[PDB]
Amino acid sequence: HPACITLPERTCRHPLTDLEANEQLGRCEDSVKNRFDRVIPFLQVVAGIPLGLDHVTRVQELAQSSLGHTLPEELLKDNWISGHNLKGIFGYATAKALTAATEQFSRDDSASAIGFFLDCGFHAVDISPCADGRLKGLLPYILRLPLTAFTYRKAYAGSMFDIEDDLAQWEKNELRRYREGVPNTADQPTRYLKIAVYHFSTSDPTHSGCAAHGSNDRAALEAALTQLMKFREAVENAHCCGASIDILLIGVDTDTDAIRVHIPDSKGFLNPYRYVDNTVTYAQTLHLAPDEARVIIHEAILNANRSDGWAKGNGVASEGMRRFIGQLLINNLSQIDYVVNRHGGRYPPNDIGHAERYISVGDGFDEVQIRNLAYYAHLDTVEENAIDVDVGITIFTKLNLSRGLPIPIAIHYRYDPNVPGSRERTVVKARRIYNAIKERFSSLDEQNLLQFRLSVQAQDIGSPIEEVASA
Amino acid sequence: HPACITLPERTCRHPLTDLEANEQLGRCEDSVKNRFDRVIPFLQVVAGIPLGLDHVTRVQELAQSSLGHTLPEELLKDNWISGHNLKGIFGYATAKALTAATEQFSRDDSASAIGFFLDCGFHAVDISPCADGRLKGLLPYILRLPLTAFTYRKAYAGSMFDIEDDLAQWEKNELRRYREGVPNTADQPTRYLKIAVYHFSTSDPTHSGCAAHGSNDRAALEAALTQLMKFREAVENAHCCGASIDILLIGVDTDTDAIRVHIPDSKGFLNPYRYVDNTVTYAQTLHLAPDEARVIIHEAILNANRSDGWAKGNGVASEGMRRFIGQLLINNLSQIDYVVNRHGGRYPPNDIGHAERYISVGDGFDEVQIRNLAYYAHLDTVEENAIDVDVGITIFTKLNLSRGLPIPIAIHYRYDPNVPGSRERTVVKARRIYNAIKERFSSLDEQNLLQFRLSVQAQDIGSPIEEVASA
Ligand SMILES: [Zn+2]
Ligand SMILES: [Zn+2]
Ligand SMILES: [Zn+2]
Ligand SMILES: [Zn+2]
Repeated sequence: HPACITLPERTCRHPLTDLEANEQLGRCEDSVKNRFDRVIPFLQVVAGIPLGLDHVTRVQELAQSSLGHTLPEELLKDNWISGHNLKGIFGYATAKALTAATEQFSRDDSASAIGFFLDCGFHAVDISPCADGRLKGLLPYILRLPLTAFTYRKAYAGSMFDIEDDLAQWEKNELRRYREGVPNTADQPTRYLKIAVYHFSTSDPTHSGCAAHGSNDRAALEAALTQLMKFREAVENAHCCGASIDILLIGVDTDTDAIRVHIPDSKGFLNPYRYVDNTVTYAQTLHLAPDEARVIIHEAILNANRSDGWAKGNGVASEGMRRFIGQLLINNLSQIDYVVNRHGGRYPPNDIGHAERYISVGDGFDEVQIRNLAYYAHLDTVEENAIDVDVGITIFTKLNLSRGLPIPIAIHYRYDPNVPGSRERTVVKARRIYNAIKERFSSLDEQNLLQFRLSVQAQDIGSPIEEVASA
Repeated sequence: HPACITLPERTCRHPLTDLEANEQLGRCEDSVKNRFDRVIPFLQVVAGIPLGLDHVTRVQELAQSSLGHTLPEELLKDNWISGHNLKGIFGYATAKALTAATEQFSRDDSASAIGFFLDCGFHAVDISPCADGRLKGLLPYILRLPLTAFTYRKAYAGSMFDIEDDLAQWEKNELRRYREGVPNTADQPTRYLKIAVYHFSTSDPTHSGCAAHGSNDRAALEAALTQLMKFREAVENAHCCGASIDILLIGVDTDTDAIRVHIPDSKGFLNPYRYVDNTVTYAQTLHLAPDEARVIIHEAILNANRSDGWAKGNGVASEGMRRFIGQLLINNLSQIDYVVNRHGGRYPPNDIGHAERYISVGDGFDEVQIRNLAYYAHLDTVEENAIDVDVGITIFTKLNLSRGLPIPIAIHYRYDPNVPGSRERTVVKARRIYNAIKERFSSLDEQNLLQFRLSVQAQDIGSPIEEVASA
């Protein structure tokens, strides 16, 4: 094991691990995944019920006791040709599992978390990981970054984030600084921070890596880094008077959830060979007092910046950037422990690759950001992001269709309840996505192999999720 | 005739008509339309040439003498079964007519024009007419508004413009005022102006009106007015601290190109029954001296604000708004004369309804904004604007397909040459539109009945148009 040397015969507990958070995060992961996974054994039972004799009450009762809810009668009308509506019941029960999980974990830290970004020199934190379900837990698990109005997470196949869209967000955010002074006034020396996250598997590099880059780790890193550079060039060249941003590249080993963070130089440039590997930091501080362990991490970040040769930079990163990076590394130590303590090593064989329960498209769920729960593609149209959609369907062809299960798809968007007509335009959008995915995969749709749930939610964190009909 | 009382026995010449402009606009209209229309008689000749006997040089010589260009040899290989490549030749020659017309009319007034907007209290002028080809000449003909960096024209079926897109433009413009002070500094009391344009036919109201609104003039007006109000509500409620815009509604009689302008009140609200009709203004000032004619117009606008009852407003429009409106009315007088002088009354029967030569989608052409030349739909995706594309195809089914002619479609976008990667993102977009229209009308495409041309052009006015291959 690359972080916990003594495994399997002795388990590591890191002195910087937040134990209560790891408990809460574990309860959340098991409970949520259970809600989805228990649908499958339930369907097997339904499938064995004899056709031809009434079994409505029998099915409704089993649903109540197995899933904790009833089913609508019209899904319990067998069709004379194909029998039980297993596809329809799967889609319904899966939508209910999502409702229950988001209601249960719906959510002070708010202002303290933005205060921390501000102090590090950032007025926004915009993060783009790969769409792969094993980065779905990126914010609450891998990085332990609290949800705030200025923390974005927009996932794309291969981390290939939308440059024009990100430019538009930069513009909106900067205008708000000028007009309202939120989260700070425009005279303050802060920058918009864009983070890209690439991933790899250390136990199965050539098969379990980023498939968008052919499981070539070098190509995945370089694509993510090139996208960051291209976004910086857009902001700098599209706007006069020294417009700029900060960039950060993070790599994730999906086997252990450990990060490696690429350290910028004093000019904000990144290098593929200049980084702190948290697996080595974990091992180097495992036997230290908490305060000493923090000093080592602070020193490891600085040491990365004194590098010459291949890793040579123009000086050290700003103090705020180095503080920010130290906190990510510190948080991530808890996550390395999380996996170690739950699995006695790396994630088990059934959780090393893709094991997503649904595809999420749109703005994503704040409430259920859990590893391998969902493949998440941020998009406003299928037309502009067709590849991200095609990659999720490919993944779900192996996961679900290979075993006769439909692909469940959650379409979800945020709106502004203070803006007249915002809710309606968002609903119209949600319904365009639905029709556009149906038209793109029309034979899958004809077989009832695509099961959709549309929803909308006010932009404030903690707002109720509002389900909307497909028409 | 509603403006020139003495027709047909005597023709009016208004003392405020700009004769040199009318001549140049007429030369432009006849020359451009000729380039396109002469393709058809040419194809008839090609169609009558015997198959089986070499006629390559014969076709190349006829093309040179009729069209002023040659044809590629591969278009002149008849296919063994269906003979001459008439659909391919049509598409090619039509794309060359577009190239020739935009090169010929490619373009001091610049700064003077923005100075006039500013003086009237506007830092941007953003205009959304209906996609209908008979509004295509709106800017250089109907309103005589010069092309500037802050003059937008974005056409939609029924004038139903994109509110979110317009919000984003407002944000970008406003940021530029704060950061660069272009076209003015943010402390200046100016506003973003949004204009919506509805249209109707006085000689055939129930058939030749806006089809998006069932040729119901009241519905067309009300929809355009509601969209303006909804855009105003978006800017006001999406942003703190007194964010606001100005709005203006303009009706056009497509038979004569005369406008009716709805006068705002002192709070900026519009009323369907409070307007100055330029047809009545033309008749009332026809026999006056220029200066007296201008006083009548200034007085007509003020008199509309005197209105009680149905047309009651809270006060008079701002002095800058009234000056702006007066200039539009003054300019439009020239256009009323243009039609009268060319046609001896209203447009002739063949030019009363739809007579478009191509469909334009994307950002539109600055250089060929001529009535009934093109149906124009502003869009970044087909998905989001499917109805605008469908309406153009419906129109061209009658115009072109009914006579065995393909529908020519020009896909055109602007990019920023100072932004690294902007050109390539814009080309990728152009190619998405191409494939998305092909897939939406796949049987038309199978029959070679959709002929496309893609192009891209740096954002500065006067930049060369760069054609781009469909793949
Ligand atoms: Zn059954
Ligand atoms: Zn990936
Ligand atoms: Zn031939
Ligand atoms: Zn219309």
